[PDB]
Amino acid sequence: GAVTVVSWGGAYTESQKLGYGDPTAAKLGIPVNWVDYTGGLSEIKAQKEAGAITWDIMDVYAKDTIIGCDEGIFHEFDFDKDFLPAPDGTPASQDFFTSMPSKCAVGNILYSWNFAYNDAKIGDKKPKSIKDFFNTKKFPGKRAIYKGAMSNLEIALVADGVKASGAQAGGDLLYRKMEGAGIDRALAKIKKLCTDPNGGCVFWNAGAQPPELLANGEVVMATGWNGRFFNAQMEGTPLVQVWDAQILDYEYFALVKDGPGYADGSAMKVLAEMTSTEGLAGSAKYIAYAPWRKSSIAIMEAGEPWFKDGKTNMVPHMPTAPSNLKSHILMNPDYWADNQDEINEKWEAMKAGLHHHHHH
Ligand code: PRO
Repeated sequence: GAVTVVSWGGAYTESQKLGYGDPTAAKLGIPVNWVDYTGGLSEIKAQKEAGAITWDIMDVYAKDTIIGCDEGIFHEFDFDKDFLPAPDGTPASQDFFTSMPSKCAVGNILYSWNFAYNDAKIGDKKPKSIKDFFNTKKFPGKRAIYKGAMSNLEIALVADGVKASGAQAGGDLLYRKMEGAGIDRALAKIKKLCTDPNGGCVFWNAGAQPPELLANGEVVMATGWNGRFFNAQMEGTPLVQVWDAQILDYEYFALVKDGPGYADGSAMKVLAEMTSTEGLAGSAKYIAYAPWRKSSIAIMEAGEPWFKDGKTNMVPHMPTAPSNLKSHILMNPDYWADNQDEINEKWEAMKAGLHHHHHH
């Protein structure tokens, strides 16, 4: 019977299907099919409440591993029994480079939220910083920003000169600066950008939209996920990524309880093989997302140039390359799992105010 994996489409799903989905299906004799979504838990909640679950494995935001575990949607793993050791025998829990954020999480890749511009359209002045993203005088034009508050509030505060620490024990220091007053400042900063006649905002929802909007000249700068910009660059689109105040984030799979392949063990078998050392390394032959396992990272580095063409080195494009980390923010999934409802109410009220004050 087939196992249904849910992911984000475009270049990301392609990297997964080619890197580890199709190889897993061929090795196990369990078909592995892919469904596109745009994140969150609303679809799976609807399926679960209807008693009509068709999804088996979901590629999810870090915060949704926590929420989906707490809501009883996802299966709590027994990590070293369920996931494969590294080839040298290292247990999975010691090969994955840090701890899981929830008992329902297993890592796949690391990715960055950053921004890009179209070097052929932007003009002679070139954006170089997150402050430039917000600078409508030096860089007039529309911006594309993510539809949700998550990531936007962080970059807004850093653009306001509030300091992030990057990764360290306890998470990024930025989040202690995101209580009520900090959230209000961040909302005001986004509102300012989106209401400026020399700015304005398109809210993106799907990962392919930022590179497409830049390729077509619809915005001058767009936030997005670095792998989506990387894919467009490798297709010949003259985008340039800016890594100042990039947000380093961690992605996971979760196993859906009571999905079609749950009781018979088929979904778990697929998941264990997809998240193997070889599987996670294989995905990085296609997209600039870093494998979660130390063993997979070592394979990629030893195998450079690791890109599918046997020519392009992948390490300099990774979210975790030292050059790309110089001013990064580390995403905090507990913050968003805990606070997204309260914050989203204010965020959506801000967005509704943009329209009610907009004159055609
Ligand atoms: O779709 C993408 O490119 C990013 C990577 C993790 C999931 N979202």
